[PDB]
Amino acid sequence: LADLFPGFGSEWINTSSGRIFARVGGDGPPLLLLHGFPQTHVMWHRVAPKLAERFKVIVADLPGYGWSDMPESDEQHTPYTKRAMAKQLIEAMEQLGHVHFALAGHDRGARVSYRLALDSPGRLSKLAVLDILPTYEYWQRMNRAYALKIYHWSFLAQPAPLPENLLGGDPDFYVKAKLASWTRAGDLSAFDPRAVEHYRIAFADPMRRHVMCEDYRAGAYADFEHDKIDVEAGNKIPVPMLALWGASGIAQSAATPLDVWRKWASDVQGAPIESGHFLPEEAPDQTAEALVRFFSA
Amino acid sequence: DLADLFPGFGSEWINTSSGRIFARVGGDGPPLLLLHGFPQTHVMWHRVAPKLAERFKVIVADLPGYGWSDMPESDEQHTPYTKRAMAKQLIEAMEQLGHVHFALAGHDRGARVSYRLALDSPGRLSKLAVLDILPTYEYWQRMNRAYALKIYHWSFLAQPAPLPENLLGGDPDFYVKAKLASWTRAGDLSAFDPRAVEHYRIAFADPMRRHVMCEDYRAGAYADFEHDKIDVEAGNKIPVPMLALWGASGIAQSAATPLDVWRKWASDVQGAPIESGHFLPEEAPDQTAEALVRFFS
Repeated sequence: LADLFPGFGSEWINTSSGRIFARVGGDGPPLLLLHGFPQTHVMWHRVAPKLAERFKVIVADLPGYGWSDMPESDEQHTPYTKRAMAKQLIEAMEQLGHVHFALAGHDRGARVSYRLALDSPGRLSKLAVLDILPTYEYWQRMNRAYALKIYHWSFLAQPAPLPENLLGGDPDFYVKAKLASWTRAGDLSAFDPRAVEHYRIAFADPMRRHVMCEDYRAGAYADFEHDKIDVEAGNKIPVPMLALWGASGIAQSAATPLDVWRKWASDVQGAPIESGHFLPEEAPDQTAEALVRFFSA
Repeated sequence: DLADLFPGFGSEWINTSSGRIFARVGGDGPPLLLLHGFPQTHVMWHRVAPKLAERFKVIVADLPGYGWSDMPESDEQHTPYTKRAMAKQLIEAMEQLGHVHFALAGHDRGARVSYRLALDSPGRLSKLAVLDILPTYEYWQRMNRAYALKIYHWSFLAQPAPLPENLLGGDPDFYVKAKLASWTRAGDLSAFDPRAVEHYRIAFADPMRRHVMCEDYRAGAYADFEHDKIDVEAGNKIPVPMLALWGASGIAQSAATPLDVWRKWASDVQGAPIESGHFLPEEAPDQTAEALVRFFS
């Protein structure tokens, strides 16, 4: 596998829930970058160098993803709930001396991020979420059109071992199918092939695949329940937040993203990026410029 | 090695303009067409058909594309697998036997053919029974988190080829057994005759058959929904006396009973819950057989 972060160090951060792998580079204020599915920390490889010019950039594999350890799940998928992932990444950041840091997350990592901001807002200076709406919102907007577009939300949430067994016959196909279908082009051209190989290799591990399903099971159940409580209780993220989404990404299908996020956060700025779902890879300059601008204010 | 579960039934290959329909035919009396659904074949009727064949000419048909029926070439609209087209093909099939007016009981996908047949061509039907379905439109219209997780396959199998086909290729024996198992009251395969399971398993073992099933569900998400919506919007009701049976467990029984929903679609509908999961004729054969006999007589 390629080193896609020349000059970045590599850290295995112990937490109570397992080691978090991260690439670490730059200097300045700490900025944690979290990837989503079916990716690893390397998805940040085109924007992290630009962020590293101004921030101490920590590009972490989510708990259970990439080279991070896989906490054994349970019937409630607890370690793969965004609440648990956020606590675990808070612990990891603490291990590095970062008790207050900026956070940008993409996809699942963005869900960890806004859950972290709801549970532990004191930990965050600024939060950026890329191409997501809160999990609750996706579920509450899950009509026929949306059920078809993000079928995987319900497919991967099926009880084990059903998605695992189906994924295992040809894992390469599925990871590549998901990378391609959520891009603007609908193919792999936006991805550095070396990055694709990272994603495919992670996806090749049955245990990694199971973790992704656990993440999605959490997504369907506990994560939804957690969000539901906050939305019903009128709890908004108090952390200044940037919501970026791809003009042809997943978030914008369910709804107008800024309107949704203004319901969830008291200080939200939003901007679309002409991109599919994979903003930092489909639109690295634009994404990085948006993140740099936002985190630098 | 495929057991004959209809001793005394003949086996008919019925030619239609879209290909052959395979049917077991037994009994004597008014014609009654029994249509299975997914992921089964006509043999699902093996426990109730002999009781019906005491009073009716029972035609136990493989749906177009299913079982031993020929598989019409699909198209970008999945036309041959729309319930409208399947109805039309089964009407042609019944006409080959000289049955222009017949009773119809359908389960699952077959019940969707059946009520569509009833909407498009109600003069072909003396009486209609639908087992453990609501109209396709109602499924999609009530689409929410709970139903998306429960009937996830409605959106999964409707994904563009070859995504479901490839995934189903991952473990087809597991998938079909998981679907049969998970939709019963028991949660396992114990309600099924093992020899029937072998039929379902072998049909499901054929990639082309699996592709047809996906074509069926793609129709179910697109054209079938559009056809139902037209009837809802035009207020078109089924004028055929109809019996709606559903499993107290399984795919419908929620807030309003299936009967309440069906009453919006049918002018003359009676309904009863059967102590069953989804697979009424196999989980609850005597009760199913009794209700059908009583209704069709």
